[PDB]
Amino acid sequence: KLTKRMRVIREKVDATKQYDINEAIALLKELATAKFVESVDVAVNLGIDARKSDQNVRGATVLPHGTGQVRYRNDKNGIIHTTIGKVDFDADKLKENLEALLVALKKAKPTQAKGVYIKKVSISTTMGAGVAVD
RNA sequence: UUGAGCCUUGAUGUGUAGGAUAGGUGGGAGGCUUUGAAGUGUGGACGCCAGUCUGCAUGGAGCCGACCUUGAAAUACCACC
Repeated sequence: KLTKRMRVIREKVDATKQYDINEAIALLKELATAKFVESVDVAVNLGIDARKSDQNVRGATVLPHGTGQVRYRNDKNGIIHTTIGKVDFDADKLKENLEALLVALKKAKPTQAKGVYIKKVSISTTMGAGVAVD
């Protein structure tokens, strides 16, 4: 299945560990080893029911460092995806992007949402491995 | 032993347009390749038997992304599932 590069992408990052917000921003430099400039996509598994139309989260947040206001909306399962800019942006720069997104999701808390909201926040680059933040 | 929760990993998913036994969504267009390649001998899993996956290796270093038909993009690539 996997090959020379794709194995090392999962060997560098410990899958069975949820890193801190100060750790995932700098570790993603090892994953991006492409010719071009990649971008970081954020996967947030919202604790909402996608089969209920009254709990849909829809909105847009302003990225302090651009890519650059982005738009987002969850799928028919519960996980919402949006980018927070390029990978060549500094680690502290992506720190500002990620925290502004997390507050934005909490600024659109559904009224009928019963349960813990996020329970897992994960980010990944274009050639990135599974990296979750606290 | 035999069931279930669950970690890692790996496969699975053809109304119909159709080169795809392509679920939604999604970031980006290079990955791939001599940390030993396309095609094939032959064997296994799966199988709605349509066509994917895949052990060894002669061989021996090439394959392929937006492009095109689609409501959707190409497990070339990854992430959440």
